[PDB]
Amino acid sequence: KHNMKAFLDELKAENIKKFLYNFTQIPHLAGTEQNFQLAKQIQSQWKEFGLDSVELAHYDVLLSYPNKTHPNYISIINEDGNEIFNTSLFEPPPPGYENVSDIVPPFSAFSPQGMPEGDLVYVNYARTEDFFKLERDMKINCSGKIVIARYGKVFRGNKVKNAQLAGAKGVILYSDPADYFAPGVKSYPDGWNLPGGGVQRGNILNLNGAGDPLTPGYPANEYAYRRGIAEAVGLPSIPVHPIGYYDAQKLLEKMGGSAPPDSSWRGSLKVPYNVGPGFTGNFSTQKVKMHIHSTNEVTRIYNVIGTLRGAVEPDRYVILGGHRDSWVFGGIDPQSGAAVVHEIVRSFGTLKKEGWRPRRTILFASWDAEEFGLLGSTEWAEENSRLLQERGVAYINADSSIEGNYTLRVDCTPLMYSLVHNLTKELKSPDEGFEGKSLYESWTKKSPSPEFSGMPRISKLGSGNDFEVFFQRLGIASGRARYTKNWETNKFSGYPLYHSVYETYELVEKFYDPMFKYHLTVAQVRGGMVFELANSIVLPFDCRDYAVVLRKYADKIYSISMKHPQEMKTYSVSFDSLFSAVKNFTEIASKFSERLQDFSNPIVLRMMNDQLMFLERAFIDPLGLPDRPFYRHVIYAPSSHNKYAGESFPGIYDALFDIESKVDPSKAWGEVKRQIYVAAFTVQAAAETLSEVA
Amino acid sequence: KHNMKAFLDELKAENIKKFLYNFTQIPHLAGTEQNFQLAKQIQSQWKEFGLDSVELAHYDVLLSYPNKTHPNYISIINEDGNEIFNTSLFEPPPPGYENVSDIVPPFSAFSPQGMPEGDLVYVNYARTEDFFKLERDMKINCSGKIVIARYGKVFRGNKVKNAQLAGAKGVILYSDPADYFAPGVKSYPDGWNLPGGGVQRGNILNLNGAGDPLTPGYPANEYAYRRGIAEAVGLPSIPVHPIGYYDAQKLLEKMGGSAPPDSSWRGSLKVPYNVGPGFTGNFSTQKVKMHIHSTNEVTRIYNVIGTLRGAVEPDRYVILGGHRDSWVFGGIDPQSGAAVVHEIVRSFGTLKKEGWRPRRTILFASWDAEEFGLLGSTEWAEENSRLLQERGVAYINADSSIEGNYTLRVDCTPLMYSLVHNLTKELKSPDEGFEGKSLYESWTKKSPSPEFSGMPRISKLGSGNDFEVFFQRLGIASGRARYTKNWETNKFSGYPLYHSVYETYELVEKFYDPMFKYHLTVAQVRGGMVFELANSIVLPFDCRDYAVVLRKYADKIYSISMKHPQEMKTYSVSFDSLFSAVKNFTEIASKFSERLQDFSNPIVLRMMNDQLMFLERAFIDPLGLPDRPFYRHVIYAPSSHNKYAGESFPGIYDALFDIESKVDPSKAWGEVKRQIYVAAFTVQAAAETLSEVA
Ligand SMILES: *[C@@H]1O[C@H](CO)[C@@H](O[C@@H]2O[C@H](CO)[C@@H](O[C@@H]3O[C@H](CO)[C@@H](O)[C@H](O[C@H]4O[C@H](CO)[C@@H](O)[C@H](O)[C@@H]4O)[C@@H]3O)[C@H](O)[C@H]2NC(C)=O)[C@H](O)[C@H]1NC(C)=O
Ligand SMILES: *[C@@H]1O[C@H](CO)[C@@H](O[C@@H]2O[C@H](CO)[C@@H](O[C@@H]3O[C@H](CO)[C@@H](O)[C@H](O[C@H]4O[C@H](CO)[C@@H](O)[C@H](O)[C@@H]4O)[C@@H]3O)[C@H](O)[C@H]2NC(C)=O)[C@H](O)[C@H]1NC(C)=O
Ligand SMILES: O=C(O)CC[C@H](NC(=O)N[C@@H](CCCC(=O)N(CCNC(=O)c1ccc(F)nc1)c1ccccc1)C(=O)O)C(=O)O
Ligand SMILES: O=C(O)CC[C@H](NC(=O)N[C@@H](CCCC(=O)N(CCNC(=O)c1ccc(F)nc1)c1ccccc1)C(=O)O)C(=O)O
Ligand SMILES: *[C@@H]1O[C@H](CO)[C@@H](O[C@@H]2O[C@H](CO)[C@@H](O)[C@H](O)[C@H]2NC(C)=O)[C@H](O)[C@H]1NC(C)=O
Ligand SMILES: *[C@@H]1O[C@H](CO)[C@@H](O[C@@H]2O[C@H](CO)[C@@H](O)[C@H](O)[C@H]2NC(C)=O)[C@H](O)[C@H]1NC(C)=O
Ligand SMILES: *[C@@H]1O[C@H](CO)[C@@H](O[C@@H]2O[C@H](CO)[C@@H](O)[C@H](O)[C@H]2NC(C)=O)[C@H](O)[C@H]1NC(C)=O
Ligand SMILES: *[C@@H]1O[C@H](CO)[C@@H](O[C@@H]2O[C@H](CO)[C@@H](O)[C@H](O)[C@H]2NC(C)=O)[C@H](O)[C@H]1NC(C)=O
Ligand SMILES: *[C@@H]1O[C@H](CO)[C@@H](O)[C@H](O)[C@H]1NC(C)=O
Ligand SMILES: *[C@@H]1O[C@H](CO)[C@@H](O)[C@H](O)[C@H]1NC(C)=O
Ligand SMILES: *[C@@H]1O[C@H](CO)[C@@H](O)[C@H](O)[C@H]1NC(C)=O
Ligand SMILES: *[C@@H]1O[C@H](CO)[C@@H](O)[C@H](O)[C@H]1NC(C)=O
Ligand SMILES: *[C@@H]1O[C@H](CO)[C@@H](O)[C@H](O)[C@H]1NC(C)=O
Ligand SMILES: *[C@@H]1O[C@H](CO)[C@@H](O)[C@H](O)[C@H]1NC(C)=O
Ligand SMILES: *[C@@H]1O[C@H](CO)[C@@H](O)[C@H](O)[C@H]1NC(C)=O
Ligand SMILES: *[C@@H]1O[C@H](CO)[C@@H](O)[C@H](O)[C@H]1NC(C)=O
Ligand SMILES: [Ca+2]
Ligand SMILES: [Ca+2]
Ligand SMILES: [Cl-]
Ligand SMILES: [Cl-]
Ligand SMILES: [Zn+2]
Ligand SMILES: [Zn+2]
Ligand SMILES: [Zn+2]
Ligand SMILES: [Zn+2]
Repeated sequence: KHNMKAFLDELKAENIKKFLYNFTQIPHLAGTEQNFQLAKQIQSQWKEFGLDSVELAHYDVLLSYPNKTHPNYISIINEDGNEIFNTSLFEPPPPGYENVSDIVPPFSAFSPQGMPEGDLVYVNYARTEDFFKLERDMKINCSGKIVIARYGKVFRGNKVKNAQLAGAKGVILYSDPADYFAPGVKSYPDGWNLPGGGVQRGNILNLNGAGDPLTPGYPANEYAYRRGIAEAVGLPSIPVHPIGYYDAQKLLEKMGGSAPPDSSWRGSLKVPYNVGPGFTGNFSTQKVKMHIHSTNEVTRIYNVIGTLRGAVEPDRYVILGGHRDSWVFGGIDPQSGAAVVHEIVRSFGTLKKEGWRPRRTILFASWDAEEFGLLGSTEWAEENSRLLQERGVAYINADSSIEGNYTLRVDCTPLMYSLVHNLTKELKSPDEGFEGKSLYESWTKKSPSPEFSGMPRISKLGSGNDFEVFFQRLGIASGRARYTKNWETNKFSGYPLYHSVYETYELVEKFYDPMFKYHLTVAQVRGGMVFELANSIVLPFDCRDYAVVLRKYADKIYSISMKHPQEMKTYSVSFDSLFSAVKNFTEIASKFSERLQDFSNPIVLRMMNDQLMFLERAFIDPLGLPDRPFYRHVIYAPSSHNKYAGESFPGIYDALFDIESKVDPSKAWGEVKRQIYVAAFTVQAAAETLSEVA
Repeated sequence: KHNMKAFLDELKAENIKKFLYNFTQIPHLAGTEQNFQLAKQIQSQWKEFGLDSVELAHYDVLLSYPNKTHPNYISIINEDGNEIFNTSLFEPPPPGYENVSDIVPPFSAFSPQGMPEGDLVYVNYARTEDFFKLERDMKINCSGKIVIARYGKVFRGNKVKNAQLAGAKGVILYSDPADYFAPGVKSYPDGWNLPGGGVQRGNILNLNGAGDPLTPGYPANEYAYRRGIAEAVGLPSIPVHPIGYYDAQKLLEKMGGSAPPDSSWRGSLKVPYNVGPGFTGNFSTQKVKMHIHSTNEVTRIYNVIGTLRGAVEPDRYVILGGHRDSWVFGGIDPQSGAAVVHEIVRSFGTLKKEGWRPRRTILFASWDAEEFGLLGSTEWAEENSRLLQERGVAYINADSSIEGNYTLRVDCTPLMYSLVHNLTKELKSPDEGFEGKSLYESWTKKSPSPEFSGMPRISKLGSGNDFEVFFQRLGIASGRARYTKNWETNKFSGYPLYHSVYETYELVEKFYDPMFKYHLTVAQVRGGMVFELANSIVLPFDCRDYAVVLRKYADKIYSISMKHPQEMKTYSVSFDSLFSAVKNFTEIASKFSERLQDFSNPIVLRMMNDQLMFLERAFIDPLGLPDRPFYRHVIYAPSSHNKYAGESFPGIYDALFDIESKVDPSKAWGEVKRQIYVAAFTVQAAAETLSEVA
């Protein structure tokens, strides 16, 4: 038989291992010749595996690279101008790789050039609330200063935006062991911990969904008109560089001024963690100086697009996508994910050679330049927007398969909650102590839902990965899944060797998943979801699950507003219309489910599958959110304070944020009310797409 | 049998006459109690006629009305301040109506209040080129002056915008007999000509598709948040009033200054048509003074929405819509159209009571507040945007059925050219001398195509009527049709009694269409188009017809650019990518037609009908045109100089318009190139929706 169980049984742990090894021997940086060569390999093997067509789609986008003969580094300089201390030029390469070329040294992609000189201020994680504490409560002014911040808690792009608006003239980012160094485990190569010479690469853009900085709205094709650099989207205006904790100890050990305001400002190093500004008396005339010479340039990138045509609904698309570009070797991020995609293509191809086809079309993607701002996914979606919005059923992401070995992590649209629950009940747990039990049972036990007994935790989608254009711009139902670490004990700053040279095949095989059983479990979840979405006669979305979280989100935003009872009376601020819309959605969705359970008629079937497909689409507002035109979904956007986190009713949340500080309360509460109107209308319009059509 | 011929044969001239008489006995001004009463009548009769459901949809929108106890008028004042001349307070009412109440006096809807005083300048039709001639060639400065302009050639809203930007402090509009008074025909009530006391009402907004000035983007429902007046869309900033040619002769007869620059500036009255500024020497200290006291206020309006459910594709919508509100009696505009809609509903209802249903759903609409800015259609479409864009097949408009008695006028999307040609070949000509001939033959003979021998003229859609939100905002295929006057001899300023008290039932029955045979022909065209669109198994759109006009539009915009050969060399301005896209569209559309002619399979059928439905939709750009976010179609927009006229490749046209006057040629030619990029990309993306889907 050709059913889901045939599909699932053909996947093998041993194939995923082989592919991960094949993908991680050399660096595959976006825009380099070796990442083009890997794209041509993937295209050739996806055709051999059986897909009906496989093509490269290329784009010419803005990337960023260091200057090979003019290295980036930081100094302490004395009164006379001698550089008495210099940060490293490279990470000590790991055992066996000490002769590999083309390892890009640590840098912050898209930093402007400069050589600023001045006094240090320590700003903790550089969050919005950390700058409020500095300027409002401690009275410390960052204008004209170089800020040093530890990585962790929020996207590094938001840290840089926050430092810029406080008037900083440069930023220094470092990894503190309190966040990235765990209890009793050794540094690479003896364990999975971060060494004092290790450094986290990463871009520092604020794109808010735009894609290529030079071509917002349109694909970066051969005849594209480009903005000049000064009008480009999302570039930072001050120099930025990342360092390891050996180098950071040298820069912090001399800091004077105010004490840390409390113990949540202290890391793990043997230093006071004083806030500054400047150094203590003996070294009060010393200074910090940055040297940054990176350049921005328009470089070609390549997506691989494979197609497996549907037998019945060839004009309905189910997409499995993940990126292929890496900062260095990509042992976890992304090749642990791309190796799983490779095995999933191979199994669907096995079925196809025996004569099977799915009901709906499945599209497979190897994205480029994800690490430089989701550029490959976003340019392809800009090019194909009209097809994706009238034909796109769902998008399943496939970056890193593991960031731990404790239990499953799922973030998705409410429309897939029921699909995920049913599929994980039919899968075996790979966890020790759950031999012979379901993945549902082990996940539910190790990661309980906050709200409901006997259910597992499923989070909201945030951003910082390739689903952003499909979900928050186009309104296609999306999901992602991987193995992760324990929720208690989790500091939410990532795995220690994230975006480092130490992130290798050996990291994975020795310390994360020696048997490749977690990789295999994640391949069954991602591939099982794609199989049901593309083969089930009725789309596997449950509209009632949207109705439950919308009531939760409305209670939450109402409670934020109720902290200001006098202003709600003065300006006549009512949430009545939002709760009314949510009630109507609950009722109409309940009636829709009853009709979906009663009906031999394919037209009623296409009609009702189309109501299910366009329900996510219904939450899109073509005018976008305020000042963020490419974030169009009214229920979900990336937090304005942290691109990695999801925010619910983001229009209303942002109109309410820090409202008590605004100068014209009347105008600020007018905008709250406008955002309440937009959200009520949009929820009611979404509900009406599920009424009888005529 | 229940086929198109049964439908067409059930329509009767005598029914249309009766309904026109019923709709034109009293005024039906938007927002008044009598227009609400007519809406309740229409709803009740559409249910009796057989429709499955009929509902009122109401909205609270900004309208404008004069002050009953504080009349608008204009004066000539002397040195001492005595008003030596006063314009009329009302039009002399016609025979038999001299006791009807609630006739709104002449006014310009949405004029601000004021009483400005100053010297007159005559500006011809107040077009863009007339202000260029005044300021650039004649050196006459309109700053601080009251301008007087004749109606005709362009939408009165564009005239007011042009006067404002020249610095005028008020505007006076009048009807000149050279435009609105024809050869050897008598004034009402003895003929169809305009009397010297007649005046044209009309709004003077510049909405650019927004709808209700207070709620751009969202419906004006019960909980809507409203902008304050100062942030409202499209309101004029100087007082404006309309007058008849007796009053205009008094204001022009004393004008001094420069002579008219040529005979195209002279009308028909016995005056010099001097441009000013001010009066000749004897009366040089006299002045003109306006008195305007109209008020803007939020008023409820009511659309009637009738539904006839489809038997096979109930989730596909074919819409027949036209307005019901009138300035006074609405003898032509709009009730000559609404009476035709009434008879079309009655005939479809006859078939339905004998057991028939159309294949697709048909929606019938009686719009409100069209005369105040397309407000009823636009608010309903804003409310129902998600349903209309995923389910809307086509929209057929139904305002005035006659503006003449010479031949047919059709303006529509290229996708309906073939449908119109085939339907008119099956219809009888009502023209004298074409007894026993087809409507196609008489139309083709009296109104030949400019391009192709043996074909009739079909124009581009412009704007100034209720199709604007469906076509240029949402991208639903649209069309309109009516009887009109002879193309040569046509001055393009409208029928003489347009928006006047003299526009009555008697006007129509005595001078336009005594037998109601032109009304009947127009009902067969509008109703035949709706019948084919809603019942034909394959949608009746031909994509190849889009491919032919796109090449024509590309040749046209290229020729405008080639007037500047040195600048095209300096800035490397190429149209190669646009011609490449148009070539690709021609080829892909040709292959699509071949597939459409070969295929018992309903899924292939739904798939291919969906490619035909979404092809118009494919020309929509979600970011809109520059500064006009609600004009989203990249091929067609209303002219920026004349809302009534259509412009092709409007992004490029406007970047090129008057480019030789721009201060920074480099920036101006950069924007031309950007607009070439957007148009090529959009044409190619549209073509790709017609490729095989997988
Ligand atoms: C959720 O669904 C329900 C449908 O079950 C929907 O109910 C609607 O609520 C509005 C109230 O905002 C109703 O509007 C009324 O319509 C009548 C005519 O049918 C009008 O006469 C009413 O106007 C008068 O009263 C107002 C209120 O005091 C005055 O301000 C106004 O000036 C008038 O004097 C009023 O407009 C509507 O009829 C119901 N529809 C029903 C019951 O079918 C509700 O709106 C939905 N929620 C959302 C957020 O959409
Ligand atoms: C209309 O349809 C045709 C399809 O039949 C489509 O043709 C495409 O044109 C572009 C040219 O803009 C081709 O792009 C090339 O792709 C190859 C790889 O396949 C590249 O190597 C080429 O790049 C090199 O050469 C460039 C030109 O000098 C250099 O600037 C560049 O730096 C490289 O050195 C080039 O990008 C594309 O392959 C064809 N596709 C085909 C034939 O399948 C055409 O674009 C369509 N028109 C529009 C407006 O879309
Ligand atoms: O340009 C961009 O938008 C992103 C490009 C690139 N993307 C990327 O590296 N993404 C990784 C890592 C995303 C960050 C992350 O996984 N964590 C791990 C913790 N997980 C969560 O915070 C988390 C967030 C939302 C959610 F619903 N569940 C868990 C994290 C958080 C804060 C700081 C540092 C790392 C991924 O999605 O796997 C980058 O972030 O530099
Ligand atoms: O607010 C709005 O947008 C419009 C509200 C109202 N709409 C209205 O009255 N529309 C009428 C009249 C439209 C104007 C018109 O028909 N002509 C008659 C000449 N016809 C054309 O110009 C024409 C335009 C385009 C085309 F493709 N074919 C003929 C005209 C033109 C210029 C000045 C005065 C009148 C209609 O569409 O039947 C108004 O214009 O005040
Ligand atoms: C990764 O696997 C690929 C595919 O097996 C290897 O590429 C093949 O290499 C052999 C020997 O050089 C050639 O005969 C084929 O032409 C290649 N196939 C392709 C490109 O599809 C590749 O060498 C492996 N890489 C590593 C680092 O082991
Ligand atoms: C997940 O599984 C449940 C339980 O099997 C499915 O719910 C059942 O669906 C059948 C078929 O329509 C109904 O007759 C039952 O009454 C349902 N049981 C319930 C709601 O308790 C559910 O549909 C599945 N979810 C999917 C496929 O998305
Ligand atoms: C226009 O036609 C309508 C419908 O025939 C007339 O309205 C009806 O009037 C009669 C007599 O007053 C009543 O019995 C009905 O209740 C009305 N029907 C409705 C409102 O649907 C109306 O009087 C006619 N108007 C004119 C001006 O002749
Ligand atoms: C208008 O009428 C023409 C002529 O009847 C239609 O074109 C024919 O359509 C049939 C059925 O598909 C073809 O087999 C013929 O070859 C066509 N003749 C041609 C193209 O010369 C045309 O389709 C009609 N237009 C519509 C329905 O929109
Ligand atoms: C790299 O640095 C050198 C200076 O040592 C400079 O001349 C060269 O142009 C730089 N490369 C760039 C900017 O690409
Ligand atoms: C740091 O580098 C600079 C430039 O190469 C050099 O002049 C200086 O001596 C170095 N300082 C130390 C302490 O090594
Ligand atoms: C911070 O310092 C600079 C002056 O060097 C000044 O422009 C800014 O206003 C200061 N802000 C304060 C003191 O709040
Ligand atoms: C893998 O599993 C073991 C078993 O608990 C755990 O102690 C170890 O830390 C895990 N490895 C990683 C990288 O978390
Ligand atoms: C109409 O005019 C009178 C003045 O004669 C004024 O008092 C009244 O308020 C006006 N009505 C309005 C502005 O609605
Ligand atoms: C015009 O009207 C005003 C105000 O009613 C009046 O004072 C004046 O006499 C009138 N002028 C003439 C010439 O009738
Ligand atoms: C028109 O007149 C006014 C002065 O009253 C002036 O502001 C404007 O610049 C003038 N324009 C000219 C003379 O071009
Ligand atoms: C109606 O038709 C006659 C016949 O040519 C024509 O002379 C007359 O002017 C027409 N009426 C109107 C209003 O155009
Ligand atoms: Ca782009
Ligand atoms: Ca509105
Ligand atoms: Cl992922
Ligand atoms: Cl019309
Ligand atoms: Zn990644
Ligand atoms: Zn990454
Ligand atoms: Zn009208
Ligand atoms: Zn009108």
